[PDB]
Amino acid sequence: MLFQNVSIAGLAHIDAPHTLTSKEINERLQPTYDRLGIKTDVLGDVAGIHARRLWDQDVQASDAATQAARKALIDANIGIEKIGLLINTSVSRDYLEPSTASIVSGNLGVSDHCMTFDVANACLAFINGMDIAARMLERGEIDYALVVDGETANLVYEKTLERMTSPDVTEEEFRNELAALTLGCGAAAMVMARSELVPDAPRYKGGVTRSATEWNKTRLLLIEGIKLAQKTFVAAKQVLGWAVEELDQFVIHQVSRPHTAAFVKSFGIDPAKVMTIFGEHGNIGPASVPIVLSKLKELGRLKKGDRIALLGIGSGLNCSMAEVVW
Amino acid sequence: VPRGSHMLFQNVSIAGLAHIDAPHTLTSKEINERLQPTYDRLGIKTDVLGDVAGIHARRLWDQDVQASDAATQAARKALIDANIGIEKIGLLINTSVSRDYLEPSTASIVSGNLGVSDHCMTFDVANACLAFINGMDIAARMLERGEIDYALVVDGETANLVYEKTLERMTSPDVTEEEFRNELAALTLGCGAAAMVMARSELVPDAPRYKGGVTRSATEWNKLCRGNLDRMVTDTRLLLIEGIKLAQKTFVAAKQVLGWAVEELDQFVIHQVSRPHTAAFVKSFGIDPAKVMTIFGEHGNIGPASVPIVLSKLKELGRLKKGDRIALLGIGSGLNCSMAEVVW
Repeated sequence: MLFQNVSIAGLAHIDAPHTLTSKEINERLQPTYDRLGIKTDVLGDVAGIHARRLWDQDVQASDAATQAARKALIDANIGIEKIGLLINTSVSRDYLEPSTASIVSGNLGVSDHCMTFDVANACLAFINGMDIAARMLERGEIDYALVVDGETANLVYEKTLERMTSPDVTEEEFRNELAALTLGCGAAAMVMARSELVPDAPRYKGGVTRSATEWNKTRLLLIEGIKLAQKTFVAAKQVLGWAVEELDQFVIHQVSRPHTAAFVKSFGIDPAKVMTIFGEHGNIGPASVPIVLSKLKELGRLKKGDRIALLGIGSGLNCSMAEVVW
Repeated sequence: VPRGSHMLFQNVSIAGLAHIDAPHTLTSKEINERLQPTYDRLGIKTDVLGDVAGIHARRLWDQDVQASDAATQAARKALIDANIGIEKIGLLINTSVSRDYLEPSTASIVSGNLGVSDHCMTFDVANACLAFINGMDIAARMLERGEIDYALVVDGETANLVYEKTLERMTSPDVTEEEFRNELAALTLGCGAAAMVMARSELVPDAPRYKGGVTRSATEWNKLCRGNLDRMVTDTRLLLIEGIKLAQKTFVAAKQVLGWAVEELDQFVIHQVSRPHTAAFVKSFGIDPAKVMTIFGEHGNIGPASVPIVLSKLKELGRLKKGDRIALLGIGSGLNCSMAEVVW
């Protein structure tokens, strides 16, 4: 039942150019801190986010996704004319209509045969996009697919910071405004291909999903997320043949340091097998997983035969887990 | 001579289908009364809604109805039509242009409302007016492989906000001719919802079969129609011209892979942008207008829900017979054109 002929031909990520440190955020919030007596560095000391990146002004999700896509095409050594499917998986989107994917595709110059659309599913959508493309590849509908994802948070910082520093601002809800201050900009793209076209490329096996949509209505997210992941890992054991000790890397979405630690603790996972970029980049939504995988690749951390788990707990709640064999 | 499948879907069926008509009628007559001072200032003497676009009314929800609410209503009805419980659903895809939130997915909200099981996979697909077909295709690939038994594809569209804000903008004493023309097509949209239960054919032997189909694109035209929650700007002239061109390419592909010849199809379920756009389309391809049901005159353009709403209305009217070959066709902002077949 697992995918037999689906590979990863190319992968890339883009780090956004402007740094906004939590120290800087705090300095701006200090007056509002002194009111309401906050006296605690939630971002730096609790969430463990010390910085995030922002794009230049007027960079759209499509722009960021396009930048990542160009780099992933180079990584795959293929021209855009080969791409038969382009899926955009980002939370950030240019418009409701048309798809952000169509705009990225127009920027790249895809052929008139190229099928495009957006998939949206909180921080899990890139994994969903990979599965969707894998099924088309497997059936022989296309030879190469792009899965792209650009996230923008400039506007959310501008508005939230502006809001939080107003004289009328009250606390109880304000504490929830801090959550948006864990988001970061970044982009990633992956070229997937039929395996007979790219021997020796990493193989995508597919995965499993379990949901708890009864919770679609942060402290709560943590516990219920781990409960859900436990269900999903049980499923993974059966369809993927997973055993924690047998996996070489866990590439996981990152909400915060506490959430990641609780996860590692719960599954008895070796923390050395869990790369994290949240400290410097914050939460890049559904782009997080492929950005981390790309960083692992560029750092030479991945060796032929490594078993790599891709996973996340997303708003929904949903939990998806998938395997790549490098 | 042994031949392949052309990669069309095998053993994928439509177990159930439903639509919801939104409750409140807004007539083009009332809209024109509101716009009359602006028409007069701009020298507009023709009824550009009723006579040119060909829309006489559209339906709206209440202000507090979200896309997920409308989608949920359609889904409950589709389950009844398929005579199955929500526990049988292994995939739920939401395909609407309208969206509750950036996150989580509208699909997750509908799923929570319906009470899907913990095995249910859910996500949104967005692709302007073609997304319902994309969702059917995505579900079909899983059903054909036997990964799931049943899937829901759901779509609720809410145009209340775009009507409210567009009418305000278009009645400004200062609105320009250019912006009035830019936003006019928003007054051809309508509210409504649809849902479809798809299934492995072995579970529903007598149900209609879904074959899938073909897509062609012209993404250099991605700027032609841009829409958000409260505004849609549309180059109607170029949509028509470039749309027809794209559809001609797609029809060539349809002939190749679906073996289509227009006279051999029994029904064409065509997404509608406007009466003249549809007339040009039908004329361009020599389609028999009697094989084209339209609801645009009284419901307007319901985006990606349009095709399944019209299919549901056809089923309910008793217009569809066993063996009927039904073409599902649309040109969506992108630009994209998709053509697919259902055998009743």
